[PDB]
Amino acid sequence: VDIIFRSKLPDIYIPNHLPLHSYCFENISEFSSRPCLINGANKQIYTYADVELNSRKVAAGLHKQGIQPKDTIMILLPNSPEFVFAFIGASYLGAISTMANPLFTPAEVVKQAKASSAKIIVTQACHVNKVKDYAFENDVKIICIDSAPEGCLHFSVLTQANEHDIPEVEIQPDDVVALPYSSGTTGLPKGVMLTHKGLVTSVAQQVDGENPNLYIHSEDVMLCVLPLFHIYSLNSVLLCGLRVGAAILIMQKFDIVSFLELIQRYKVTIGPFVPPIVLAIAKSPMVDDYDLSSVRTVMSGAAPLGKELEDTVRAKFPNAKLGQGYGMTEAGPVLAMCLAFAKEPFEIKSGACGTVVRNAEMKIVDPKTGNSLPRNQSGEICIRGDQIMKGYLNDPEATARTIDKEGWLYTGDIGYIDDDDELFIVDRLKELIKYKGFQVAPAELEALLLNHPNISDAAVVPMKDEQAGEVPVAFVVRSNGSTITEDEVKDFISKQVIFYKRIKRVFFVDAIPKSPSGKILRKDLRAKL
Ligand SMILES: COC1=CC(/C=C/C(=O)OP(=O)(O)OC[C@H]2O[C@@H](n3cnc4c(N)ncnc43)[C@H](O)[C@@H]2O)=CCC1=O
Repeated sequence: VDIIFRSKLPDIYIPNHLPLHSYCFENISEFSSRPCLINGANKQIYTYADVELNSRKVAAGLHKQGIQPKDTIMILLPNSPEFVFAFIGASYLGAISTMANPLFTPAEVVKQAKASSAKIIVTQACHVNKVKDYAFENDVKIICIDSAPEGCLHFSVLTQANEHDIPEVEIQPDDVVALPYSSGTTGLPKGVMLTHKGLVTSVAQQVDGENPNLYIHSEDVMLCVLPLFHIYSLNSVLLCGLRVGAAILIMQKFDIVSFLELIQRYKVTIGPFVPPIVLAIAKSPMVDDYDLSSVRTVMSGAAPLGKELEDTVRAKFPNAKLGQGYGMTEAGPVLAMCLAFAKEPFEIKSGACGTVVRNAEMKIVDPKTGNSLPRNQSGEICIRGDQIMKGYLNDPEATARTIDKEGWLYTGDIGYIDDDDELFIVDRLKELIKYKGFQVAPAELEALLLNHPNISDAAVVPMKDEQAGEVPVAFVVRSNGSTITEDEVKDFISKQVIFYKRIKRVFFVDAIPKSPSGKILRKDLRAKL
């Protein structure tokens, strides 16, 4: 029998039959006039009423541009009001948003645009060159938020539209609404189909209930420095923030001065961070010149924090509950959330990544045997519930390998649950690398390396790094007669990928350590490092 773990919080009613917009704005009449988005770039503020209305106008605009239910748009933007209006606008149409880093190479963007079948790309003028040729050849519309080059439209063509021109649509709970890309537990980035039902469930698991797991309310100011094109910010900052009527303070990029100035000046109360931000707070000499006493909740996720740094950063935020959460794109994303964040808080231990969310089930499985494990025994973390993905777009094989027929998602993370129902992550079984919380899929990098005519074999694995948590390093087997150097390998990769995917070290070997069956012994390579 599977040994099943659940939250210390009771299950709640979740209205996951509601479309995401209908759910997120369900209580909007209670905070219509309250600030919703604050753009750190220009200090422009949109109220809840403004955001709902602009989203509805954009929906009508998108429909006029040809977006039908189940069509997809690509958002290729930094954190911005336009990101939000495009995402929620598509939701109103029963359509799908795929989201991508605007700093991706042209090849990276176009690959995602093709895989997702994006009909419209929403971007900035400076990035039009990345997609222009592709878009022209395939009649994909380009909409720019600042200025529109030839063959492009301005975003105002969407906001000029009449909100009463949203077509009648029957959106189903299992309809897809968000399509972030993720490599999962092996291989290349794949399209994660997140549904109305799934996202409503995940948001509710965090912020709903008499005692919510993550207590946020309409007088909070939540910093949105994490990128909305990644699932952490999209779900736990934007969608959760909207649900409870909180103000969301948008930053386009991390800048330590801007970060501190904004926290102090806007009296930020919720700080959704990642470990490298926590590291910057612990290291920077200017932090002591700032008043950060407004912050009541500091969250870290996406990568391990580690007891030491966690304990330390409580000093810089004297009034804050500090804790970790644990997410994975395929999981909706939140698997576990710190119960110190609850309206009626629980005791926690440093180094834990939370307690499994309510209205969900977790098990811990020995990778060697397939047997479920009891408390205080490490194995592969698995979760099930209505919050998880529908599956991978056009990839039933990858879906079948990732979620079993009993509904269990296998995370590829190794951890244990203690006597207090706190989850601790101790290792990663899957090949995924995390650079500052960003996904780096070794399979992508290995594919590039293998296609170099002077490389015979390659393996990319994480190396521990203070600043980034992990950096990608490559083990390379040179082809016969090859003289390719570490720098030449690095440059070859550097010219083809976004900065965070860059190989930081190259180690040249006679053979890649492989199992008898020829699978890369990634754990062995990690051990060598
Ligand atoms: C504050 O808590 C929250 C966290 C997240 C994390 C999302 C994420 O990272 O997804 P993805 O890019 O697919 O990568 C998923 C993989 O990242 C690792 N990871 C994640 N959180 C941790 C952690 N606290 N400790 C150690 N490792 C971790 C782990 O390997 C996981 O499978 C979302 C929302 C949220 O509220």
